[PDB]
Amino acid sequence: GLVPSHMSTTLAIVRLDPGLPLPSRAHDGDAGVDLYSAEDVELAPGRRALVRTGVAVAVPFGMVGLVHPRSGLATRVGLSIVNSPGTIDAGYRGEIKVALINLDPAAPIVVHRGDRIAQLLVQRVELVELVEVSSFDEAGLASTSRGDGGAGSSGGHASL
Amino acid sequence: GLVPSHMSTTLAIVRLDPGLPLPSRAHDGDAGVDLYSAEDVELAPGRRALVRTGVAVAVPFGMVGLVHPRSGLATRVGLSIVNSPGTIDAGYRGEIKVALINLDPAAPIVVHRGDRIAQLLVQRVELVELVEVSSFDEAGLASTSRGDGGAGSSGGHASL
Amino acid sequence: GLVPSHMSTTLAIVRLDPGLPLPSRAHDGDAGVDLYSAEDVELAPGRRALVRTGVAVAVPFGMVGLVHPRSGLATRVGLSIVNSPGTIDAGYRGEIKVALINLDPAAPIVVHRGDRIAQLLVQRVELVELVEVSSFDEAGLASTSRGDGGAGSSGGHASL
Ligand SMILES: O=c1ccn([C@H]2C[C@H](O)[C@@H](COP(=O)(O)NP(=O)(O)OP(=O)(O)O)O2)c(=O)[nH]1
Ligand SMILES: O=c1ccn([C@H]2C[C@H](O)[C@@H](COP(=O)(O)NP(=O)(O)OP(=O)(O)O)O2)c(=O)[nH]1
Ligand SMILES: O=c1ccn([C@H]2C[C@H](O)[C@@H](COP(=O)(O)NP(=O)(O)OP(=O)(O)O)O2)c(=O)[nH]1
Ligand SMILES: [Mg+2]
Ligand SMILES: [Mg+2]
Ligand SMILES: [Mg+2]
Repeated sequence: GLVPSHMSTTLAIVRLDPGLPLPSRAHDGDAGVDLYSAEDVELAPGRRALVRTGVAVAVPFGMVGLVHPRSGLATRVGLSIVNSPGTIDAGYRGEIKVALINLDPAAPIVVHRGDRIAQLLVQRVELVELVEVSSFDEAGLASTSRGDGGAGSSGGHASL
Repeated sequence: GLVPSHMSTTLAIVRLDPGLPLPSRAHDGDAGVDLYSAEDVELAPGRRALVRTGVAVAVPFGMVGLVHPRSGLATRVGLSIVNSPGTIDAGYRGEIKVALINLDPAAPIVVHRGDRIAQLLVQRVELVELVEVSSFDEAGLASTSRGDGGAGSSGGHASL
Repeated sequence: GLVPSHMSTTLAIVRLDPGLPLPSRAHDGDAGVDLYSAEDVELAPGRRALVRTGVAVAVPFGMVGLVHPRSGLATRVGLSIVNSPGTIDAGYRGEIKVALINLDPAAPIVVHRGDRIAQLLVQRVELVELVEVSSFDEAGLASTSRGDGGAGSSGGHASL
């Protein structure tokens, strides 16, 4: 019960499905807590599903919850998340749902209730105030090394 | 006009396409502002497109802009973003472009100019200074619970 | 050698493959350092591979490493990362591996050893303490504008 971690943050969670464990970090230091599937789902190759996790959270104002795929499933069976990283807003009070998708070309993926199918990170976010300018120069911003370079401008692959 | 939010950050934006609304948060607290498509795009199943948003921003030095898919489109029509999360560097002064892709196997996705097709988050990032070491032990780092465990090492699915 | 950047963070790195350059930022201010492939890989359409980068890092406790696709490859050849954003935990001391996938329907992607195939960001993360509540109301949280709205509730596309 002693906070060693004084400024570590408290995430209210409702287990909409009390049958599932509370999400937890696999190892100390891990960035996310793993989310369970509340249901059994089979995804044929290329199919997607919106899977309930059985939890609702209250991400603090000034923060964001981020739903990330797990790496093992991604490589072993081609499981991904369509909208990755899923963006859980501070005001959301609904059930977190995971948009799983099977990116394997031939093997279906079976998800069982109680499987760990994603991980939830919480991070700060900047709640930005847009300042519309006619040009960056007019806003007095110094030019930058990057400039308008994008889309592979730095090279690093034959196709770029 | 009164800043209630004293340390909230200001994002210079140029509407390269003045016909589109400024990106905005759907709800108070939302992590991102939605980006519009400046153009009409149809994506057949499996096709991708680099779609202009009509905006350029100046992400502050020490921050990153992150282009995330919207969840509704992801589930309803299989819209995703190839390079999600798109990484907008602080020095970039070009147009934000969104690499949309249709991950549905059969139904095309029609995007109209003025549709909200992604969301932009701004977060701090650590501008890391690499310190090359011959080993972590030699750097005097304590071993960790995780160690070299990865790629599903904690289990949580039959395939792992 | 003078720190202009006083509070900028130090990332221990082991070049497991000393033949590859240390990851670097393409431009000042860039959010990530580019990761190299340590190996030659060809991905037929729809195939994925777990590619070694030749590096191990020690992400600081209270932080996360994030493996993001590069935008140029994503658009030019449909390269993506299955588990994007890859989540490198602070305790991980193994090799960073990148789950590349070819989302192009017809053209294979050839990766050569020494190509820059992803970028690594480091960010703070909140190591959340879950507080289970029976309801948010019972936790005394004010209702929110968003409520349980999700999954396209704000509209912005014909399909929503
Ligand atoms: O979704 C995105 C991602 C990047 N961008 C722009 C801004 C970013 O600063 C720039 C480079 O992004 P990446 O580093 O992710 N791509 P890549 O490494 O291919 O390009 P470069 O070689 O220019 O760094 O491309 C977009 O417009 N949309
Ligand atoms: O892109 C990635 C993602 C993860 N990793 C390594 C470092 C990370 O700490 C570790 C576990 O990542 P995930 O938690 O995302 N995967 P999973 O939950 O399957 O593995 P584990 O059960 O070990 O947590 O795998 C990579 O090398 N590359
Ligand atoms: O992976 C996700 C992403 C979002 N969500 C919920 C919480 C988030 O606050 C809400 C809206 O997320 P998006 O803004 O990414 N989606 P979209 O813009 O389609 O919905 P809305 O129009 O409600 O903002 O949907 C999930 O349950 N899982
Ligand atoms: Mg894990
Ligand atoms: Mg939204
Ligand atoms: Mg780059």
